Amino acid sequence: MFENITAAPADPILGLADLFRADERPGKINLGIGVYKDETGKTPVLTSVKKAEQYLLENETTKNYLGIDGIPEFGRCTQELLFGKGSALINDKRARTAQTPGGTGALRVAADFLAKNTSVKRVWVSNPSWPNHKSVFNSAGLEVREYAYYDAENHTLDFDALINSLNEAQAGDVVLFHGCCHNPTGIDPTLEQWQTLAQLSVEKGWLPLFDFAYQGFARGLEEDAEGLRAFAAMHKELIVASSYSHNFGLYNERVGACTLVAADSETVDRAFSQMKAAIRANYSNPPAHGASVVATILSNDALRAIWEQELTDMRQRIQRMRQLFVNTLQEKGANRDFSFIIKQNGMFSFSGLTKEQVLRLREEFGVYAVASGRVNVAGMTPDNMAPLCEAIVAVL
Amino acid sequence: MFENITAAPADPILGLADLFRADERPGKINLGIGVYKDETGKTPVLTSVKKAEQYLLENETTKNYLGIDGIPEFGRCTQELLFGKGSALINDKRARTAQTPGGTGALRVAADFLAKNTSVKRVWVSNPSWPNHKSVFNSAGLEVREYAYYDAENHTLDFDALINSLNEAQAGDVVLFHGCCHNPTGIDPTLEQWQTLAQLSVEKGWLPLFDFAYQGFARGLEEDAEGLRAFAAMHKELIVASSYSHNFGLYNERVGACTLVAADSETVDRAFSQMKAAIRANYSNPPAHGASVVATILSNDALRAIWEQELTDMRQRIQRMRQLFVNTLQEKGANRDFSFIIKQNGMFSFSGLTKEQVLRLREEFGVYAVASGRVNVAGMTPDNMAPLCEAIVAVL
Ligand SMILES: Cc1ncc(COP(=O)(O)O)c(CN)c1O
Ligand SMILES: Cc1ncc(COP(=O)(O)O)c(CN)c1O
Ligand SMILES: O=C(O)CCC(=O)C(=O)O
Ligand SMILES: O=C(O)CCC(=O)C(=O)O
Repeated sequence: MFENITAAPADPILGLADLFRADERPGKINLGIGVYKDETGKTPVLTSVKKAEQYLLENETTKNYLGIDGIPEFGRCTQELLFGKGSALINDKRARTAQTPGGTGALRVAADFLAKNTSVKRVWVSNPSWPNHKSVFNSAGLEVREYAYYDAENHTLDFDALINSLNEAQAGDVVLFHGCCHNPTGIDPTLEQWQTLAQLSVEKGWLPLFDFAYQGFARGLEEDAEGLRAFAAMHKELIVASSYSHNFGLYNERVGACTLVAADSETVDRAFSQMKAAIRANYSNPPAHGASVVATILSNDALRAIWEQELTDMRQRIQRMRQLFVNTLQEKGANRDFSFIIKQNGMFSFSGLTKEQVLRLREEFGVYAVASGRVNVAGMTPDNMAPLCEAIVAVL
Repeated sequence: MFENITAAPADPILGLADLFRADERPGKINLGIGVYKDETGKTPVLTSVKKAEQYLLENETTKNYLGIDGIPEFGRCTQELLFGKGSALINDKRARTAQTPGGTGALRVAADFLAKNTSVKRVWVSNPSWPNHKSVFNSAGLEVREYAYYDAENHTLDFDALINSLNEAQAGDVVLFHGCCHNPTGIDPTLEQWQTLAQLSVEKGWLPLFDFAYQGFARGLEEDAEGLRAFAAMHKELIVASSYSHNFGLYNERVGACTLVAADSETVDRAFSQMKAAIRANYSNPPAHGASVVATILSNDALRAIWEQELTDMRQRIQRMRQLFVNTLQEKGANRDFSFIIKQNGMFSFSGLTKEQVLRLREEFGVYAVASGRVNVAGMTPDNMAPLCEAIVAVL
């Protein structure tokens, strides 16, 4: 049966890792990683996470199954984190959260729910987006279309081409919005633009799906949800899929959630049971550890405190490196204005380099970036900053 | 879009739980659970698990992502656990394991890989079987067909009708075999019968898919795999989906594996990359905690030692209760021979009770069973043994 199964293409993001590890050159740099990396070059376990993991070690009495929607205050706490604490959505009981294996697992869970319980046939995702988006939606048997977004010339969001491609895009189509720290461009709508997209979204009849994977990495935990919150103000129905893998350093524990808001209570409950049904045939019920650690930190004011500073330090380290990258570049001879690097959010940026410049940097130097020119600013440390910039300058 | 979404039916297994919790009667009993329960009535955390969870608390330096296939020695260790240590399958490098979110996550992962990379259109499952089987295969777009298995008259495996229904069942159809502790009947093929099914399996051209959820709960960790191992002797290709949820008491950490054995190395590698691709669009990579605990136990001869005794105790507790349930029944005045309860394995048995006897038990008494008459023997304690049997005897 398996005789004539063909190989499957290497993942754009994942496969570069092997190439790196395995190239075993000297002062080599990996900017193709999708993970935060501190000044030393490692991805530690947040102190507050470690603290919550001792608390659970001492206090857990059973490892019995969670419900299909997981841990209730994990639920609550992400609802308030997304929609703010006094949200009508929460008071009116219009949203329901299911604990999922990561943000990817929430995307997929949203995908089978829509694919089997609704008339959606198509999901619009930006050009560019995170590659694994086309795949979770195609594996559910949904057509993924692309709207415009980024300007390769001006290094920006060109809103005009974005809104124009989102014309027609028929009523009852799913439009996917990255809520902040757009992977890969790091370019995000302004609060005027989000408001426009919200207004246009109810006029046109689209179903928005926020992919929220980096809350807290742009300008702060509440400011990063203004977007989601402008849309939630004007819609009846909405779907949010978030991941605690970046802001909690909880990557391999698979933590995320798929929130459903519906027009009213009765409906979010009718619709969430069919969401439960999808989970029940996908992985049955969610992994407890990481979401226990996430709910213990967010509910204890001391641990939440520490965590917020840990998030804050991660956010400012990345802001430090965006600044120092355009400066160290300007200094070493950079031929081009790279100041757009500072306008952008979260960990990633399109450096504005050619597929052939990117291979120049891998083959001749140690610099490893994704062939799209995406560089992860988290991998730059004040230590590798000068060699790296010298390599980028040598290929410009 | 969600306005006119319909309710989704209550799960056969899960929905009874609520009915119980919420009935708030006195000395009520719940045998409709699907989790082990010790003498006191609770589902503890195995000591060896807890020991391994401290070890990781101290030693984990990062929570960075796992590969898509998860932890290598988690992989290796389940390969030797399934196929024994000197297996040719292992030595020839014909098997590949991917760490999944539970046994259900391995079933579903098998289902999408087969559905999208193969010619399978159909998976044969026993009558009866675990209800969530029809659904993980149906959610991947596969036809599930049922073969015969159990004799309601004689409380056994009638092999003749099982083999006759598995006739025709076209070449390249997937057949699902429960490796031991057949849920719900507890009836399992003898090693002469497994050898028959193995022989007939290569004559006919079926693709066997073993669901292995309870290894070690029948007669012992290797004896429970002779079956799988007789089929693995004679096949080129085979798929095993196993779960560490019952034998490690690691239910809510989602621990399980999807092993793929192909005719040779190169094909298991070609095929496994498409299995990796299946995962990569489902939940992206697996939850580290529970399978770190299972790799650390199984690799440390001291902790593995303790763990094996803990499994042995759970096994003998269940064997104790099967004996004492038919005894206490004979003594309390049981009108019927229930000796067959002792022939069966692992936590479940069909008590041989009517839907209307099972509702007498719930409505009148505190006894809660699944409407199929499935009772979970782990839910019986020497303490509730007499009131329970008194109720069963009252409805006989
Ligand atoms: C835009 C986007 N959406 C979802 C995810 C998934 O997150 P997770 O690893 O938590 O599944 C990522 C992470 N890579 C992402 O970048
Ligand atoms: C036959 C069978 N297969 C799979 C499973 C599921 O295992 P898990 O809970 O690890 O998904 C069970 C028990 N739930 C089962 O009885
Ligand atoms: O490594 C992973 O599993 C996903 C990370 C990623 O694709 C990214 O952040 O770009
Ligand atoms: O997967 C679960 O949560 C329950 C499994 C079960 O009820 C059973 O095996 O009978």
